[PDB]
Amino acid sequence: EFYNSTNEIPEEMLKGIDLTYPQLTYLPETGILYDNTYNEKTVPIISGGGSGHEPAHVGYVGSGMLAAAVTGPLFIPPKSKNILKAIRQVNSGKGVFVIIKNFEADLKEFNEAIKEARTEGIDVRYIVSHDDISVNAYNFHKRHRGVAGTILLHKILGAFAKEGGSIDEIEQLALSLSPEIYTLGVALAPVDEVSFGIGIHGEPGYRVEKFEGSERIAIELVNKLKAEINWQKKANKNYILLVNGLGSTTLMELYSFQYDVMRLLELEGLSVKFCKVGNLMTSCDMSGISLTLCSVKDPKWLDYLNVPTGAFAWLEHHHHH
Amino acid sequence: EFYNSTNEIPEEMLKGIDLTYPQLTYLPETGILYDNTYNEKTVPIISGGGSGHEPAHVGYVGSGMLAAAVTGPLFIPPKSKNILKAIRQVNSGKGVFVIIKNFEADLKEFNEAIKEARTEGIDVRYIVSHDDISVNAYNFHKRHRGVAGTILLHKILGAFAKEGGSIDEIEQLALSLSPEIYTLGVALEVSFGIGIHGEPGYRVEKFEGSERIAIELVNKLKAEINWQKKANKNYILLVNGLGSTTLMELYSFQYDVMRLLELEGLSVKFCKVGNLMTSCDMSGISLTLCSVKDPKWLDYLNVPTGAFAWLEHHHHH
Repeated sequence: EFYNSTNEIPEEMLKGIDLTYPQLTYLPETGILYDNTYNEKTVPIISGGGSGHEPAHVGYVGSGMLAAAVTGPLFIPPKSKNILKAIRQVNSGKGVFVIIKNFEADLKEFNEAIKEARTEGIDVRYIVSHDDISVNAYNFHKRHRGVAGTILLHKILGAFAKEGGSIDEIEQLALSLSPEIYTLGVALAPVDEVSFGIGIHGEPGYRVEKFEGSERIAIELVNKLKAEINWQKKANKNYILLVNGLGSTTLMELYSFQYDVMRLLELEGLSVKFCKVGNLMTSCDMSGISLTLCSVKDPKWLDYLNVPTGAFAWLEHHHHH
Repeated sequence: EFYNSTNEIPEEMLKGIDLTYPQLTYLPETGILYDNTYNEKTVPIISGGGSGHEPAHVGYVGSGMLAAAVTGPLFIPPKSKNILKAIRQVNSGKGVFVIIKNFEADLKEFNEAIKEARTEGIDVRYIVSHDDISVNAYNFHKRHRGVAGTILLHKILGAFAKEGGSIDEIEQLALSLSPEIYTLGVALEVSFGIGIHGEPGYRVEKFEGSERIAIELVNKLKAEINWQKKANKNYILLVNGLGSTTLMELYSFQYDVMRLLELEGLSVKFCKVGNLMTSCDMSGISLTLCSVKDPKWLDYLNVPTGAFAWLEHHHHH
């Protein structure tokens, strides 16, 4: 690799992002990247986590999405001191809402910062992203990590905030949305072998087999998602889909896979009302894909997904169409 | 790899892109992807080439950029019949402009279709992209392939077309822009000047950090551009990942490159970073520099498009 950020904030990367986008500024030595056009008129949403997953979360900072993201070393969450610094900065007395991915280390650092901010008079509220339905190789309980479906919280909560939602209303929206999101991934590795339900850090999949084409990979992931969501039994047939490359899978492979998945989900009697395809949350250079499904439980969520943002990894909107 | 499109149009990929994007339509079995929003009031620009370089050129189809792109099998240009299909469809008697990357096979196929269209009364004109300053590792003659800076042609000509540029004026602009564009890449041992299809670099050396890599690429770019001799110090920069290089590495590299360019006395006035034109899953980066020869070029770069790989614009700022 060209750079390695084991044990250090990726300072060069964050400075490069600042240099590229007029609307983003980075605070050196802190890992904090912020939307410099944010005017404090609406409730801010922030997030953060380890490097190694870009564009999560640096590519989701911008108008209509996150006001700031705090990035730590490779696969290590930011320190509570830098999280607290970011909370105080975006705060203006209207509350601050935090999205935290469900990892032990991330929980500890965010908890510590949020507790401290609240003692200072800041009304910080939070939701924990837990969409990963892969399972722990030891006892077969779901891992419940926060993975690529986290970005749907960034997008929907950011858009409702931008339209004027109060801190109380954003929390209630978060509590409704978060349970609806389900994500499952697969990786390839040479011996070629296919690991279904690979963890976001390479943890073992629930089943490994010889590669014999991607149609059967799509069938398996769809069948495993069906076992959790049970869409066969649910009246609302409308879904949001993400097809996410985990780092080294090509656009050709991602859109080919999207095609196979869409054909299967059509046969399941579902209507995919929104989809987004690309490297949305990676794991270094892993060769794999994850699929995220989320019920369109409120039709308004489609409006919130389609609205334009200033964040570099979500610049598209329905005025394109 | 989950799919392999050796020898065939990447039909599922194209169908998938179609399902994703309302403003894009794919024509089954042709490799033709088009902007279904295009209204024929302006001169259409089109391109194409083999699969394996995505988003070049499917990601650059949309309002303000290409009205269509024609994609062939892995590393094989589309057949002339499909190119000519595309030309006929975008045509409305206002001319049609084609951007062709400088590879022997692409030139044969596009030439066949262009001359055929011309004898059917279509005023088709073209420019050849040749920004690659890498060298054949024996003999060191420049290769002059069309590589990532091609997308500067798409964006500038597209935006000028969209603005109402005549076919005459677009060709003149294309002839002005094309010679300003210079691009060199590196793969990961480090191989400097790796070919776009994996051909050997001019020098292989041990990895000793990316600062020395930025220095070597900027030095080779300088040898061609000679920016120290020219009073206009304004440039456009692309930092392009060649397939499996991560965003962390690409923006880190941009940073190191911008540190050096500023010490050279240059003002980088527009920058774009990402997987802009790839080579399968190759681990590597290319840098493109282009003189802001005419200040209006920046307007053309900053204007909004509907193409999926180029959605940034100046209202974000």
